[PDB]
Amino acid sequence: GEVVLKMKVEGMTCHSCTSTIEGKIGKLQGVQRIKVSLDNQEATIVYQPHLISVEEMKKQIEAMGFPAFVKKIEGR
Ligand SMILES: [Cu+]
Repeated sequence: GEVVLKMKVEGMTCHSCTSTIEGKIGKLQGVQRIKVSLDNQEATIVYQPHLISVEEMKKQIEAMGFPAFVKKIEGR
């Protein structure tokens, strides 16, 4: 099975930033599911620990401008 990463995000309080990241991340060869929230300012990224990595996720996310605190590995 895949692995869930939970990253707290700041500032992302609209559907645009979140959707944009959802698309961009969705594009990457190795992600399986993604759940970027805004309300509770937190981003779920669900990827396969082989194809892509935390750093790809964050580096690509942070690169947009949105700082993110990737620190939960609650896979199932
Ligand atoms: Cu936004």
